[PDB]
Amino acid sequence: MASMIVVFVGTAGSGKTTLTGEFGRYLEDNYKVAYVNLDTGVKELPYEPSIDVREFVTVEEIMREGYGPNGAIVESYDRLMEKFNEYLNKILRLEKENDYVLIDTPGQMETFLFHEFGVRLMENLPYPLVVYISDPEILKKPNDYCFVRFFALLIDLRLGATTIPALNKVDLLSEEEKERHRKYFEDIDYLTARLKLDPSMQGLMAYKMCSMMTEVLPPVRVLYLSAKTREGFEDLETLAYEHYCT
Amino acid sequence: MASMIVVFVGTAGSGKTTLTGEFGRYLEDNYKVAYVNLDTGVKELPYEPSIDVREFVTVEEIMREGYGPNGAIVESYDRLMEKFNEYLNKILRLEKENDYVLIDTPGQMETFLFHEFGVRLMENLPYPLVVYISDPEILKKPNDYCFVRFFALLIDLRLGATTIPALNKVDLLSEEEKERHRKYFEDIDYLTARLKLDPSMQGLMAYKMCSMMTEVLPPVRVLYLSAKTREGFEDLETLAYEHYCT
Ligand SMILES: Nc1nc2c(ncn2[C@@H]2O[C@H](COP(=O)(O)OP(=O)(O)O)[C@@H](O)[C@H]2O)c(=O)[nH]1
Ligand SMILES: Nc1nc2c(ncn2[C@@H]2O[C@H](COP(=O)(O)OP(=O)(O)O)[C@@H](O)[C@H]2O)c(=O)[nH]1
Ligand SMILES: [Mg+2]
Ligand SMILES: [Mg+2]
Repeated sequence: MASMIVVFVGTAGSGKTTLTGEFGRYLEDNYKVAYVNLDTGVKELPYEPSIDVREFVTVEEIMREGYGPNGAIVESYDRLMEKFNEYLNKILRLEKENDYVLIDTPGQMETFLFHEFGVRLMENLPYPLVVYISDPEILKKPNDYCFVRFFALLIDLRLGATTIPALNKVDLLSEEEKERHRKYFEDIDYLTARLKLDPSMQGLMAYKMCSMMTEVLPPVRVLYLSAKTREGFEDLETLAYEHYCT
Repeated sequence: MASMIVVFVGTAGSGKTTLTGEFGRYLEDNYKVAYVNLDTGVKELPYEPSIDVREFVTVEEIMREGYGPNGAIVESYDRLMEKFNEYLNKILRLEKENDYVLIDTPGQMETFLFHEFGVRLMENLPYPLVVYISDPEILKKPNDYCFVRFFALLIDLRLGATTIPALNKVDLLSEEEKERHRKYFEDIDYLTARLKLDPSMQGLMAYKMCSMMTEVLPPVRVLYLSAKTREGFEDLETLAYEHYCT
């Protein structure tokens, strides 16, 4: 009815499948929800998918053809393209009968960013919203913050869909960490400022870069989520609905 | 002696291992050369590596512990971190006894961009040069060009190493294709110009972005290489040496 699509994008250990699971249940209180799994090499799902590409191809079976692991992943998404139109249509249909279609993407994001299947699928859905989750562990140095927010800018460019930067597993944060990440993230002044202290080509090649005063809506609002405590779920829901309007 | 390190970074089908192989042989005419393989899930190497992390861990063996393919790749680079110092030192030593250390990276670049092993290793080598190869197939639309050159900008930010944008397998190009890619790439005027024709949020969110007039050395020189004809090898060699100076 409301027909929103939310695509979770992240690398290994970001926890996006658990998030897709739990954020669904959260939504299943006030909304009809659909689950789509595009990962051909995930062992188990904590939700019940209306679409599961493992039903057509899996990485493990393909490897049992003599493919290397890197080669079976790529080859698994080559075979999916034979069922491109089907899935696009499976998805478009689901989107007509639901408030939310949650799309769980390949564990290796480059399989989604670089392969025809993921790229073309995206191109052909109406205004999908993308949520890019990062493992807060990566957030050790000041450049790490600029990168996260640049990567989300690309995903946007590559998939042509608004992309929301998010940290997940924030329940594991000491709260000092919690303190530290927000500062760099929300206080654009703080971040840029700090980037000068680096006397290095990367402290120097990395400062002119966080040009917030650029683009349009230069700065993006970073969500902090937790599958575990349902932190930030209402923000995301508010962000979905609001993207659906604008 | 000259001690240069060249790190090949690219996704599946970009051909970087074949490139690392052949560009070595090309160098093995006028130089001493070392090969380092950081990919724990590659089936076979066309070169003789002085360092091979498959000798310590492989993705396939790890999966035979009940790990999913996505989970065995990540777990393979977690175990490598136990031998971090060793490899750093293996590498630093090789770099002292050779003109060139060629570093062949994990087939999935995010394993290199997001995992501690790849990120920390990079941080700890002297001014390595990174070569980001893309499959020219991805080069279908005008935004595809901006993205390639943005991704290389990140790799730079993430790894803190100068990153050279390259197309590979250019021998497969019809020459019309060859015509088309260079125009978008080298003629900065052409590219930006074209990006306006898009009346879309992505033709609109994708134009203010290719800000060449920004950064420092805003525009980067894109190499066109071929393992097959040795196209562009002299450019790269010229680019290595020149990065070694500057
Ligand atoms: N503490 C905590 N753990 C989480 C959270 N989200 C996921 N996890 C755990 O992280 C691990 C990886 O999650 P998963 O969603 O399967 O990873 P994915 O491959 O990115 O989809 C699982 O053991 C989850 O239980 C979270 O918000 N908080
Ligand atoms: N025509 C052509 N084929 C190439 C070139 N480089 C690699 N290949 C082929 O592309 C395939 C994948 O190459 P490989 O280096 O193993 O892929 P990688 O996983 O990115 O390292 C192999 O069959 C190579 O023979 C090239 O420059 N030209
Ligand atoms: Mg998963
Ligand atoms: Mg390879």
